[PDB]
Amino acid sequence: SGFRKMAFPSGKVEGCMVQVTCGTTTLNGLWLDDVVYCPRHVICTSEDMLNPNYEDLLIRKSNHNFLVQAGNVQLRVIGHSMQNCVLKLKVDTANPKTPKYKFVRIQPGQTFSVLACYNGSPSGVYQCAMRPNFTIKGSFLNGSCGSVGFNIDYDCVSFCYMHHMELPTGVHAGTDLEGNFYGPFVDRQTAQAAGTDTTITVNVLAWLYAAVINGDRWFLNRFTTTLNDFNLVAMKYNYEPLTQDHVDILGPLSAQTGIAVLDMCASLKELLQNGMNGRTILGSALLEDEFTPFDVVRQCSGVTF
Amino acid sequence: SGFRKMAFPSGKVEGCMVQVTCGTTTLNGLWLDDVVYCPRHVICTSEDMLNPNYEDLLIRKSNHNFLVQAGNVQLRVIGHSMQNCVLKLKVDTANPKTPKYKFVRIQPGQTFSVLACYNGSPSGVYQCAMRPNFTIKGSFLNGSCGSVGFNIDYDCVSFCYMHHMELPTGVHAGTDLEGNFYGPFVDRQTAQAAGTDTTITVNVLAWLYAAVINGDRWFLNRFTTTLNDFNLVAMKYNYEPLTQDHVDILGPLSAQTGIAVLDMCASLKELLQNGMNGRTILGSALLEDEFTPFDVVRQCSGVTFQ
Ligand SMILES: O=C(Nc1cncc2ccccc12)[C@@H]1COc2ccc(Cl)cc21
Ligand SMILES: O=C(Nc1cncc2ccccc12)[C@@H]1COc2ccc(Cl)cc21
Ligand SMILES: [Cl-]
Ligand SMILES: [Cl-]
Repeated sequence: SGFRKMAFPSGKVEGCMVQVTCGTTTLNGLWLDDVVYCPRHVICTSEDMLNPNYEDLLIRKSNHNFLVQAGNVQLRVIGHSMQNCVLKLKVDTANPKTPKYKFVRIQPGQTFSVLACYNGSPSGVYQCAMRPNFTIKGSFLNGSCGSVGFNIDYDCVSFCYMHHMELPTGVHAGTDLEGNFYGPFVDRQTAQAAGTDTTITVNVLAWLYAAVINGDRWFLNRFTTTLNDFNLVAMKYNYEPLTQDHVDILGPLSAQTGIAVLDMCASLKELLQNGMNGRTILGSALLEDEFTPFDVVRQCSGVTF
Repeated sequence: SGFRKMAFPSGKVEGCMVQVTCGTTTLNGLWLDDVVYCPRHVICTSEDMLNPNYEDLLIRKSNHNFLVQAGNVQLRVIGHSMQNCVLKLKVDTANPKTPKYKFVRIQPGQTFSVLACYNGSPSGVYQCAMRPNFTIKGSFLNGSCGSVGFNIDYDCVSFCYMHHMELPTGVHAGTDLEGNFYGPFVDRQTAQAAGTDTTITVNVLAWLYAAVINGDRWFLNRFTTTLNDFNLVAMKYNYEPLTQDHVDILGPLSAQTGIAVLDMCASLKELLQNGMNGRTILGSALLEDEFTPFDVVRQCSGVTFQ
């Protein structure tokens, strides 16, 4: 019993974190095989950040300008290149702790674990979701750039996020490991803002199924709804539309609890129109949207890595 | 910016998790140097659990009755002893991945990270707190016994909890790494129940200081209170009494934000009376009590967002 916001065990990623220094700037790097990946803004001064020409700033650097530290050992940079918004530093030593891995681009609504780092040292691990507006609600201070987000599939680590910046509302923006930003953001000190966010409907439904599995049933009702009527309600409350794909994905949870997806949608509709009336669900007075259907099945079944 | 429930990186603990088997029972063990620590109830059958006599059950076992598996390698047990509710199995190989460590007994209100394991394999990591009734609100299924709780302040792992059982309300009970239970619980299947739980007041205050550091002041008021008047009101909402020790511990957060502890206590009294009125604090519609004063200082910026 119990339901917690749970992250993947971080050990396989901790053995890949290194410190990257270029001039006065220090940030984190990810060391896989003989390459260190880090945000390309490591080569910038604060004035360069106003309007940077990264190819131009980079041509002025040599291999020895990049200091890479792995624990207490200094790594030797033997090459450097840029791919989108990521800098790739070729080093002479392959990481003996390199896990089995993949680089994956995730979609909004998908969750991942973040290993927050400072000076190449891991400080904490937390779970979060790619919001529909492509930002993440992380917890990051100055020095956290280069911290990574990941999932573990079987024994393979899938790297999906690298941290680059904080927006004025305190939310965060970054790239996949191929350097492509999530969202309409750019790595430049210029006016940028997070767009209006929405709630991840399929994830709220998954969390309601987790509450039922844990013995919380006060919100259940005898009613059902159509997908079209539910989507008209969900639009009124700034909830993402629910598709037939989402309904199919919730199938196993629907069969386990005996509550059809559109039956749970009728509970969600009543919660949106009336509130919780002083009650809580899994210790929360708000509807939680940062657990996917897969996260719910994984936690309620004890899958190991 | 941001404020998240954050766990310590689990790598140092993952390299210690092993699987322990005795007959038909399988659970998790913690391998440090040449000793594997696990709950003593691994020697019990389900029928033994009502009134087990662990000394009588253990004297009947030999070293080769305990199967210890570390990854794909079978470890050899060369000795066994019991200390309180923990079984200690001496093995013929020291763990090469043993971190710098300590065994610490924590007090109610303290937080720690839990590495949930099944069959000696880690499945997830989450942040927990020792409730005032000595239970923990964990997420554990059958086979999770032996999973551990820890903190890693600086480079040393301080092990503080080993999981033993689930109570009828779905909450969890366990021991320190010396085998002493937290609370009036026993490793017996006799009728046992968690006492009435209360809210950890010093932790709610710490979390309100985190909200001020991150820029939110909507809940502050022009009032102050005495410590005694605050406690009379707090106990009516099932909040733990706030002691002078708690007031002293909140000193650094008070000095950083410029809000006196008894001034923050007056805001808490008003929140308990009025509720949030459709507002949230750090993304929550409830008052959070699983962040200590130390957790807030570790996670937050040293400069308040004025
Ligand atoms: O956002 C940035 N760093 C930070 C990241 N995460 C958290 C922070 C918290 C506080 C202060 C800085 C934080 C830098 C500063 O301004 C820019 C502009 C563009 C880029 Cl790509 C990167 C940065
Ligand atoms: O509680 C126990 N195991 C579990 C632990 N955590 C979570 C669970 C979830 C589901 C089912 C069992 C879970 C066992 C079964 O009954 C007893 C009685 C006493 C002791 Cl010391 C240990 C146990
Ligand atoms: Cl609501
Ligand atoms: Cl303590």
